[PDB]
Amino acid sequence: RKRVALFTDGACLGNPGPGGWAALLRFHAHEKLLSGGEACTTNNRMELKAAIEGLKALKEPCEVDLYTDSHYLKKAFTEGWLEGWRKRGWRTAEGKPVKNRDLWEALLLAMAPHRVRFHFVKGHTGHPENERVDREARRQAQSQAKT
Repeated sequence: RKRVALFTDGACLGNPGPGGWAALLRFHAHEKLLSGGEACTTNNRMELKAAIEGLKALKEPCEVDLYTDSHYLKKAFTEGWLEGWRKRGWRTAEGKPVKNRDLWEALLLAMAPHRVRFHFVKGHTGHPENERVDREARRQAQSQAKT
């Protein structure tokens, strides 16, 4: 292992809109921050695409501390929600195919090698490392196509 420190944030500017994410991998002694942005999307996908790319970029099964201000991620993981989607081939109990299921499995695949404890600290309750992500998420979202 070796305790990593995954800070995450995603920003979006419409519903849908252009958004960008960011993942910060606070290593033993050095950071590595990944940031992308899609043109038309949503907060939830941008907050989620953020958590997965963080994980993705770790070929070394480590203990992970993940962190997110995600309204949506905290929902899905704490309220029995996700365990259910899993079970039904990604289907709602009403009988429909859960929204954002491409990102949902994605994530699951990502966690795979590692042992991630999540940390739902409502945005900035976290460390200054919060600042970096936050800004780079915003930044990403602001430098796209407005289409």
